[PDB]
Amino acid sequence: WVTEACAPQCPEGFDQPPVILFSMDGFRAEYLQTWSTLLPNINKLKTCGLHSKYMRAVYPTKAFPNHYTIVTGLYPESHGIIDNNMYDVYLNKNFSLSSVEKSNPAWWSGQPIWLTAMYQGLKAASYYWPGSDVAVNGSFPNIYRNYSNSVPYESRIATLLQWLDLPKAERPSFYTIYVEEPDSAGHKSGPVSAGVIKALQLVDDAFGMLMEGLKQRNLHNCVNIIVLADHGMDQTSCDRVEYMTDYFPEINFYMYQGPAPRIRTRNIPQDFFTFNSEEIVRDLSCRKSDQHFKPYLTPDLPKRLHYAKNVRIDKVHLMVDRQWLAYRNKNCEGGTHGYNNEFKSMEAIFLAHGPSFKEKTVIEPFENIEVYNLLCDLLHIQPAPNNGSHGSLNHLLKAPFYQPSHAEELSKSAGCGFTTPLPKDSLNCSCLALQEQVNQRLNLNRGEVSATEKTNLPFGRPRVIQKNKDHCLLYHREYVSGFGKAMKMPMWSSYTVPKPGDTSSLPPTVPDCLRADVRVDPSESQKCSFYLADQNIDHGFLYPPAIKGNNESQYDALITSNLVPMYKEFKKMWDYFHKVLLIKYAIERNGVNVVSGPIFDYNYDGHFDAPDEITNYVAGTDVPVPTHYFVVLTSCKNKTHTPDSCPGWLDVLPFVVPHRPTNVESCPENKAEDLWVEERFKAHIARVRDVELLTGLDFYQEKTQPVSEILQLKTYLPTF
Ligand SMILES: Nc1ncnc2c1ncn2[C@@H]1O[C@H](COP(=O)(O)OP(=O)(O)OP(=O)(O)OP(=O)(O)OC[C@H]2O[C@@H](n3cnc4c(N)ncnc43)[C@H](O)[C@@H]2O)[C@@H](O)[C@H]1O
Ligand SMILES: *[C@@H]1O[C@H](CO)[C@@H](O[C@@H]2O[C@H](CO)[C@@H](O)[C@H](O)[C@H]2NC(C)=O)[C@H](O)[C@H]1NC(C)=O
Ligand SMILES: *[C@@H]1O[C@H](CO)[C@@H](O[C@@H]2O[C@H](CO)[C@@H](O)[C@H](O)[C@H]2NC(C)=O)[C@H](O)[C@H]1NC(C)=O
Ligand SMILES: *[C@@H]1O[C@H](CO)[C@@H](O[C@@H]2O[C@H](CO)[C@@H](O)[C@H](O)[C@H]2NC(C)=O)[C@H](O)[C@H]1NC(C)=O
Ligand SMILES: *[C@@H]1O[C@H](CO)[C@@H](O)[C@H](O)[C@H]1NC(C)=O
Ligand SMILES: *[C@@H]1O[C@H](CO)[C@@H](O)[C@H](O)[C@H]1NC(C)=O
Ligand SMILES: [Ca+2]
Ligand SMILES: [Zn+2]
Ligand SMILES: [Zn+2]
Repeated sequence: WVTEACAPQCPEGFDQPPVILFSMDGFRAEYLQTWSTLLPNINKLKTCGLHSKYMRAVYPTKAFPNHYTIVTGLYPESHGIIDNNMYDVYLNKNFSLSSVEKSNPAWWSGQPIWLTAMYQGLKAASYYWPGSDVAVNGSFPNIYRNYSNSVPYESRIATLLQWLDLPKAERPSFYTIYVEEPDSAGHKSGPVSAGVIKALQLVDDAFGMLMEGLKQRNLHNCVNIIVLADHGMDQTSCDRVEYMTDYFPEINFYMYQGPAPRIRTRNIPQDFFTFNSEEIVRDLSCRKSDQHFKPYLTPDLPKRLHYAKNVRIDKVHLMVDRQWLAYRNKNCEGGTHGYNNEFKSMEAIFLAHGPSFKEKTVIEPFENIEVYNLLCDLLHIQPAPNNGSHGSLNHLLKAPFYQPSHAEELSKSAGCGFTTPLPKDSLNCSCLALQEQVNQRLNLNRGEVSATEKTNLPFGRPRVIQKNKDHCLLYHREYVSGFGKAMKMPMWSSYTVPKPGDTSSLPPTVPDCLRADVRVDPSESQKCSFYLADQNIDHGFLYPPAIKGNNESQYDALITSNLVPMYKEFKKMWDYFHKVLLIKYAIERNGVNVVSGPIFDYNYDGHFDAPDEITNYVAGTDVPVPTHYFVVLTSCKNKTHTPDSCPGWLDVLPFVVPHRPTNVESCPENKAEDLWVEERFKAHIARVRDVELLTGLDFYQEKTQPVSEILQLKTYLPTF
């Protein structure tokens, strides 16, 4: 097989192609990029089959949360396996590999692919995989193996080939195989060592034995095989360890040490909830100038991680920097994983071979949450509810099983039509600069509406995937917004900033000028007096008035309908972004389409809040306070075209920045805004899908491109 050239070549009795999910623990993406030519079997798989540049793992980049994510399509917060070592307050039990609690089904939520196949007629076998030797939902796979780490790779392969030799009625359709290397070698001497080369060659021989075994049964061009990894590997040092003794006089708390630390009380279950979590994060925030960790309360963590909605996830969390560790007191010489999933070293491998997959294809990076839906498509079965966007992985398949469709709008735009240029209620807003006939600019004719629809909405208006959401669209010459009547603020604001000429002299925002929007009813509008009573929250502009047109154009944005509740400290970041950063991004991208708006996620479940879920409002008013603010930047991949006139692929840069009363996360004491604002926005980069879930809005529905291709853009995570 290894010396043979590149190839629906299924033998007698094989109607549907069998699926084999192969896991090579700790096989980082860099290992394939650098050492593929030293591994002849994996190199042939890389040459002949399909492979991604890398596969993104889930946070924390550990074995058990990641392996169970691959088979469920769920984030650790949903499937329950948040770590290998965890504690549940309600169960009052400790989960560990050395305990009998590993086999307890109470810890394992969701529906793994073996159960999904079993519940839909198909049979499933497993030769090691976390959860496979556990009775998840009261059921084990048809054939399984109780974990034993030292069983030779040849024996694991031989048993799998023996399972494929079984008669059609007994023979499983889905298979899982797991190997401990090159992870074990990665821990011992780091990712750049002779030990990892020996381990990479060992796993190549294992894969080679499987391919040669399949060739002997004439299944080498029949079986749909996926070769992947749970996470990557990075080098550690004992000179690169942060100690909690340097921040606390005495440690009275329990700490899950390493690259992804969690802090809780020692007195469990009695003090689990009463434990001052907010005190520990405050006691660790901005303590040292060159601090190699950042403390966080789980809802404050970047939204793209989706690591908060689970009782097993302790409120105190530490984000450790690259190649660093965080320990309780004074191993570390070698290598480890568990760090941020965006880190290059934490990136895993993904290779695919078989009749259903495209030949000699290099695909762009994707996330492990998407693998579950693909496994269902290969097995011709219906997936259980998961976090993967069904259809985003169709570009990997020759003939896609599932055809995705646009999300249907549950609420249509109504009202807010122009009637009279004079407002019925001033709403305690004042603009002494006027005299008021600038209100006629808001009265756009059919041609004027069509003109702003083409420029500011090139991919169409974001659809409202919310039932009974009373809203209206507001048209202006420089921007278009979707105003939410119940919350008295816009859900979204779309505008295409053209390529700027000179950075030297840019016009500022017109001060002390604010008026009522004549189109919006006073009862559904915000008042300027609402912000006088509140001392921590001030009014902010969603669309920046001075970004487009002249001084006359600014008046179209100096209205109550463009107002959003903002913390004085957050307003500093927001204003710096729209004044400096956004213009810089517009130069590089040859114009940029901006879609901004508020996010409400008080229960931190990653979904848009229901009115009853909002716990904070503007002092003595029903105007809700947003938890986060989204900024989705869309430009053309080909920089020769502007976002409003682009026929090809799009380039996206979404942000989900937390709306916090302090900027303690940035540690900005005596630091100018050019040193921390960009760093803070970049730290909160998310996918378009993340924004969609948090808002209940669906983007790019009017973009002339297949749904499967738009889903690739919606699941894309920009990396710098
Ligand atoms: N279904 C299943 N049921 C049960 N078990 C299953 C299983 N599937 C897989 N496993 C087991 O899972 C492991 C593979 O997972 P891993 O990829 O190693 O990661 P993990 O399980 O998420 O964390 P773990 O607790 O094991 O790592 P730790 O840092 O504490 O450290 C591990 C080792 O690395 C060393 N190490 C860690 N960090 C180091 C560093 N910075 N420098 C040097 N050595 C380091 C430690 O000394 C130690 O020897 C294997 O042990 C395997 O047998
Ligand atoms: C990830 O997918 C899961 C499953 O579809 C979502 O979790 C469900 O959420 C609903 C509503 O909150 C609950 O009633 C279910 O009990 C949850 N199921 C499980 C298995 O947890 C989850 O919200 C999705 N996450 C994101 C961020 O979209
Ligand atoms: C994995 O190990 C468990 C525990 O040793 C085995 O489960 C036992 O199986 C027998 C026969 O079905 C039952 O009578 C016992 O009650 C089970 N004990 C427990 C604690 O579950 C299981 O069969 C082993 N599986 C394999 C494939 O070896
Ligand atoms: C889970 O493991 C932790 C840590 O080993 C145990 O925590 C101890 O709990 C008692 C109170 O029950 C405290 O007085 C100790 O100080 C804790 N030890 C540490 C090291 O923090 C906990 O008891 C275990 N729970 C179960 C059910 O096994
Ligand atoms: C658990 O199994 C039952 C059938 O016994 C099924 O109805 C249910 O949907 C399963 N739940 C999960 C999460 O797999
Ligand atoms: C950009 O589009 C033009 C046609 O308008 C084409 O000639 C050019 O090759 C494209 N650039 C890239 C990088 O594909
Ligand atoms: Ca929510
Ligand atoms: Zn691992
Ligand atoms: Zn490991």
